[PDB]
Amino acid sequence: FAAEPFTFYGLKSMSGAFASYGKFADMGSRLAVEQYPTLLGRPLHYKVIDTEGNAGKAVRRVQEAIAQDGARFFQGCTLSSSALAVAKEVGKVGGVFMTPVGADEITGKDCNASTFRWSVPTYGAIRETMVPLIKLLPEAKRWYTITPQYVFGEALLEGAKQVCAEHGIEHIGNSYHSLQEQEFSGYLTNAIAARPDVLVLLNFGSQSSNALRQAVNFGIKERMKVLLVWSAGLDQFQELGSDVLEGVYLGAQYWHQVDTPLNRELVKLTQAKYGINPTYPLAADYIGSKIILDTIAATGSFDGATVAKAMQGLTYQGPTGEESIRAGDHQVIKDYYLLVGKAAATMRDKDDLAEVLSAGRSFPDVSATGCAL
Ligand SMILES: [Cl-]
Repeated sequence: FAAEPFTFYGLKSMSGAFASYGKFADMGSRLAVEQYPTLLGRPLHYKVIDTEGNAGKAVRRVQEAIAQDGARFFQGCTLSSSALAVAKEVGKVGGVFMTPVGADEITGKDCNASTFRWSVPTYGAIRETMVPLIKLLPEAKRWYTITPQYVFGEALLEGAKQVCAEHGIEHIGNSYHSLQEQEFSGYLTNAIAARPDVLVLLNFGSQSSNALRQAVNFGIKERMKVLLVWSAGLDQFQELGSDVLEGVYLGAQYWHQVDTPLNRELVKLTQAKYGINPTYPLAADYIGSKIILDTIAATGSFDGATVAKAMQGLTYQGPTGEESIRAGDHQVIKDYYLLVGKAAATMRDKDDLAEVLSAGRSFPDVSATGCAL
């Protein structure tokens, strides 16, 4: 007679508009779980929960797993809305939830004892792109933003304005657009009229790809520099290709070419299991899942509250290098990157699409986050 299985739950947007993200995030968790055929002597099972990229669906599926199967350990979500909602449910039963989403609140006003987050949020993304770019481009004084009229976009814009004030450059204007907007010609001509030195795209996902592609086809790169603050890294770069990307400045959470102990391992793993290089969604869920399983293994405990406490202040090898979970706000302290798209001729392989120009840690003091644990 075998031991009772223990189940780890991946919350992934397997269907709907974010199916591609979910596919690779799921691949990431699966790689982590496969490294533990058993965990503390018990067979380790993985169960995917489809959030459908919808907060309501995420909550109901998590609630069912908690009630019916005694679920406690979760990793994933694509959307901040889903993660905020899920965080409350996991928090109520004293489980553990690690997420890659980017809303600042996850580790701020809405933090809880059960919830941890790997990605750098808007505060750091803005600072690790714009600040090093200002250093690279001392004569770039006039900065124009294009922003989705939505909470994540406004947070980025809020940050871009703080940086402009702090560093003596000029925010010369802004164009808002809806999350559904497919047409950017009008906002691009607004930018042209403003005569910027840098066009800053504060949109994200499919929309930023469409915006950037229109900007480039419009002739923008011949007139001014372009920065996409919040890019999806490799998988987005592959879709756009070097003709679009060449010379464009890009912010990202992860880059497969960075030489670190865990990244070397991860690249070998994805090459041997899927025949590809790791992308951001894959890497974020790989590490988020590995931290949880490693800490269960280290503590000898399946108790959520015990594992969560052990994760506070934990230092470990991660995809960006040596990373630590800050105890006070449950934020992973790690690099965010500024890259620039490469010219086709400088590429060594199909994935050699961008060059890292800067990497660094920008995080607020815990006392400024609103997180009170
Ligand atoms: Cl989601």
